[PDB]
Amino acid sequence: RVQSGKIDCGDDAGWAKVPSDDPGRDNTRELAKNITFASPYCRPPVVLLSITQLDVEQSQNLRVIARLYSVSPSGFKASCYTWHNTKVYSMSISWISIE
Amino acid sequence: RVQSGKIDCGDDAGWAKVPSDDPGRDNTRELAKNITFASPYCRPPVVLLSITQLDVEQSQNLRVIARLYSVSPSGFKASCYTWHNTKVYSMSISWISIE
Amino acid sequence: RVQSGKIDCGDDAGWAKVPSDDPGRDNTRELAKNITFASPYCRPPVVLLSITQLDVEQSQNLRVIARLYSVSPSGFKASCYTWHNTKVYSMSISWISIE
Amino acid sequence: RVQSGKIDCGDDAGWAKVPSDDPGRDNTRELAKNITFASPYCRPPVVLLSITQLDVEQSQNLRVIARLYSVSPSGFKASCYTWHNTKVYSMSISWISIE
Amino acid sequence: RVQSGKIDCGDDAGWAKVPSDDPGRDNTRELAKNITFASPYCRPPVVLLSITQLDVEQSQNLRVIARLYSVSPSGFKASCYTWHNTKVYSMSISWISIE
Amino acid sequence: RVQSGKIDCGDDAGWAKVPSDDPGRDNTRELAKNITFASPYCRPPVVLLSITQLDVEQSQNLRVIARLYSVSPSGFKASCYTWHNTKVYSMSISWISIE
Ligand SMILES: CC(=O)N[C@@H]1[C@@H](O)[C@@H](O)[C@@H](CO)O[C@@H]1O
Ligand SMILES: CC(=O)N[C@@H]1[C@@H](O)[C@@H](O)[C@@H](CO)O[C@@H]1O
Ligand SMILES: CC(=O)N[C@@H]1[C@@H](O)[C@@H](O)[C@@H](CO)O[C@@H]1O
Ligand SMILES: CC(=O)N[C@@H]1[C@@H](O)[C@@H](O)[C@@H](CO)O[C@@H]1O
Ligand SMILES: CC(=O)N[C@@H]1[C@@H](O)[C@@H](O)[C@@H](CO)O[C@@H]1O
Ligand SMILES: CC(=O)N[C@@H]1[C@@H](O)[C@@H](O)[C@@H](CO)O[C@@H]1O
Ligand SMILES: *[C@@H]1O[C@H](CO)[C@@H](O)[C@H](O)[C@H]1NC(C)=O
Ligand SMILES: *[C@@H]1O[C@H](CO)[C@@H](O)[C@H](O)[C@H]1NC(C)=O
Ligand SMILES: *[C@@H]1O[C@H](CO)[C@@H](O)[C@H](O)[C@H]1NC(C)=O
Ligand SMILES: *[C@@H]1O[C@H](CO)[C@@H](O)[C@H](O)[C@H]1NC(C)=O
Ligand SMILES: *[C@@H]1O[C@H](CO)[C@@H](O)[C@H](O)[C@H]1NC(C)=O
Ligand SMILES: *[C@@H]1O[C@H](CO)[C@@H](O)[C@H](O)[C@H]1NC(C)=O
Ligand SMILES: [Zn+2]
Ligand SMILES: [Zn+2]
Ligand SMILES: [Zn+2]
Ligand SMILES: [Zn+2]
Ligand SMILES: [Zn+2]
Ligand SMILES: [Zn+2]
Repeated sequence: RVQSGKIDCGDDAGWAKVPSDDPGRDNTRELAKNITFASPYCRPPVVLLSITQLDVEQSQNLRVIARLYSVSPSGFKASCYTWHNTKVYSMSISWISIE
Repeated sequence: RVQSGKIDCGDDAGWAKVPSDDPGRDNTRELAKNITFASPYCRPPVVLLSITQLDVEQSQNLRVIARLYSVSPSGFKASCYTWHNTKVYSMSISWISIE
Repeated sequence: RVQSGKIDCGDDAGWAKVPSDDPGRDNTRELAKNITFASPYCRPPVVLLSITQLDVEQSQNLRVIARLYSVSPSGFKASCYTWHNTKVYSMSISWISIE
Repeated sequence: RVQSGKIDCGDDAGWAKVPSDDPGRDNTRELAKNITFASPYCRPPVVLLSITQLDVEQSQNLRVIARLYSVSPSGFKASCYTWHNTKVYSMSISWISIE
Repeated sequence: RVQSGKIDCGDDAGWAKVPSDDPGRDNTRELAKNITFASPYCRPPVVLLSITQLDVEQSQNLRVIARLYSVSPSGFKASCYTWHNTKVYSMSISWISIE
Repeated sequence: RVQSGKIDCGDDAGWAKVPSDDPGRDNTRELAKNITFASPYCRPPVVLLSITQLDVEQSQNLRVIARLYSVSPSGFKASCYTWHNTKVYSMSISWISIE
């Protein structure tokens, strides 16, 4: 069984600063969301993320990650992530889960 | 059952102007395609879109959406979508459908 | 049955020049990877690729393709691909395979 | 998708005489039932029948068939079947359908 | 997901007398077994029973039922059942469960 | 994936005597068939057998087994089996295989 949805991260003025896990990256920032499946699994499904909306400032490099932090039978944690001097005006992630 | 394919939207000189559904966005433009499954379903499958080709002008912001408008047992409507002064030289969407 | 993973292509200083399959594109370059499933299929699965990390130079156009070259019951060939004067500092592809 | 149920044919005093399709068999008799799935398929499912109740007269040979006549996406035709001088006091068929 | 196994009820000298649920039947007797799946489901699977071994006394009528009492995500209750003056020397039930 | 079919064992005058695997049973006889799937699996499917035709002599006890000897990705070995002084005029086994 298969479910899908979309996460809208919005403008990065709304994202949280987080510690960087890469010493070559600073000003690491993200919008993390815990998603609850509209039907829990008995064991974690496979999840794939896709970036289906981007609005990014041209005067600075494009730096984006769609992160999948963890997955459980009832949902998952994912984030829109950026760093350094990138400005993201909007980013959305589509996802699918397959049992 | 699982199907996949790719939609090539090409250069936005070929896209249609459409009414904007967001008053903060103007010059909204898209390449819409109705895809017919190579095997109809009995009820709509789950569809996920992925942007697997982008060629975008660096002097203006990157603004892209891969839209899924609707899905039926025999196919779906999807578009490459941009707005304002972005120039897209090519954009392609890969898709998968899962019954 | 469903498998997934991620391919990290890294900085394009590490990519290979390849012959261009499009006369309108030069300096065609890619990082190709042959992935071996953590469980072989009896006939090729359906595979979808998603670009889940991009770090690209703003002073030149964004030009990226996530290519799926071929798929077999035991794995597939995919690449991160760019051309002309684009500079990619990092690119990663997430994939899912469904029997 | 998987469905199941049971057909109770009861005492053969209630069965219909039918033409014999085997010249070595006479007094061919059956209880035929058309079953409608509690959820139609798009193409015929695979159906298996199992005889899960028998009450048969010991003074004559045991002669029973559980017949599957035909199967469609929305149901199937099955019968309890006997012949010659057998007496069946009750017979029930359990079935399963798998898409 | 699909599991199967077999229940051997043996000689009815080993079966339990049970109250009859049919006033037309007396001396109702059965061998009931609670089966635990070799892998629990999240919600009850569909189960089908099949009588795959019978050794029955010819001087009395053949009277047998393979009963499915109940089914849960982790197993099911089934019995070999007879009544009146039938003698069963052995009876075995094969089963399959499909999620 | 799901396949089914039927094995017709016919009159036991055609069955082979086999060594008995039970010292309490003599004159052990069977009709063994190796079935080849109309589509090989990559690993053995689950198989269930059902006795869907019986014609047995009333003057001797009913003694029948539907045996599943072994199963492989491309087929299985099954038999109609009887013993002692039982006479089987016809026996047929229906089967289903589920990947
Ligand atoms: C300190 C920091 O975040 N540095 C970043 C580096 O991580 C990389 O993204 C580069 C190319 O875009 O831009 C900056 O140098
Ligand atoms: C009117 C219009 O389309 N305005 C756009 C806005 O929607 C947003 O995309 C922004 C950042 O890229 O660029 C412009 O201001
Ligand atoms: C020769 C070559 O690669 N030319 C490229 C062309 O293929 C297209 O990518 C364009 C817009 O970004 O940029 C350059 O003109
Ligand atoms: C004419 C007729 O039905 N004949 C039947 C034959 O078909 C077979 O069932 C046999 C053994 O039970 O009993 C009778 O001879
Ligand atoms: C009281 C009782 O169990 N009566 C049984 C009846 O239920 C039915 O099985 C019949 C034919 O075999 O044999 C007997 O009459
Ligand atoms: C030696 C032999 O096969 N003996 C059989 C025994 O196995 C059992 O089937 C019994 C009741 O039907 O009938 C005979 O005694
Ligand atoms: C969100 O749920 C995930 C489980 O997938 C857990 O790892 C994470 O820490 C949770 N955080 C919050 C604040 O809900
Ligand atoms: C395309 O098909 C979709 C159904 O998925 C429908 O909603 C849409 O309006 C159709 N448009 C055209 C012109 O085919
Ligand atoms: C990688 O494996 C693929 C099969 O999917 C094959 O087409 C390709 O040429 C192989 N190349 C290398 C050097 O392994
Ligand atoms: C019952 O439905 C079946 C289709 O599976 C058809 O073949 C059969 O003749 C029907 N008969 C009656 C009277 O409904
Ligand atoms: C066996 O388990 C079933 C559940 O499927 C329950 O209904 C039944 O009463 C149990 N009985 C015993 C004694 O275990
Ligand atoms: C039939 O094939 C089975 C494999 O399922 C094997 O065990 C058996 O011995 C074979 N016998 C014959 C003579 O084909
Ligand atoms: Zn800097
Ligand atoms: Zn502007
Ligand atoms: Zn140039
Ligand atoms: Zn006769
Ligand atoms: Zn009596
Ligand atoms: Zn004897």
